[PDB]
Amino acid sequence: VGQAVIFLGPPGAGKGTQASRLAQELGFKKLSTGDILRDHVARGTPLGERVRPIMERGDLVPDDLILELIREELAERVIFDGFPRTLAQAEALDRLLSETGTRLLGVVLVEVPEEELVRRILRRAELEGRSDDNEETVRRRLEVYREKTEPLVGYYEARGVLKRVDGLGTPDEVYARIRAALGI
Repeated sequence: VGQAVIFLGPPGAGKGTQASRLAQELGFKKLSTGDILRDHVARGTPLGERVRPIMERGDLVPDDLILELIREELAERVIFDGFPRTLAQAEALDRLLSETGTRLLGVVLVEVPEEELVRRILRRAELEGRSDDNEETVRRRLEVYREKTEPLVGYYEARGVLKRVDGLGTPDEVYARIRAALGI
């Protein structure tokens, strides 16, 4: 048996930091498909040498390899943050969880009013000296995020596993809501 949690949320909602905190506190392994592969290629592993050519040609790593890496990495307790990105990946992941006896505790969707997300992003940008974030670009990136994520929200809501959480408040307040939503 195992348990999994998936985190979804727009830039500026701080969902990654909450995933990292839930990971550290309850013993979940936070997976990063990108990190695992980079590590494999770095160390020149047999798997790394096989994927190197795909990466150099500018191709994307096939979903079957990403799901294979996740299977090689599943543990009793796992957190996904930044995956799935597509409906095909969501479907494949559900099959993998089912096959490995891993129960999906919930898909956390951190929700924040758009005006606050924009204020937050523009503030951090001003402070860090970034020049790529202006109101227009930020609102557009948020609209793209909404368009790409909506199919996943529908997929999980239909299965009764979506946990919408209020992301306004201190990190501690949002964290408490996530634990309550998950029941852990």
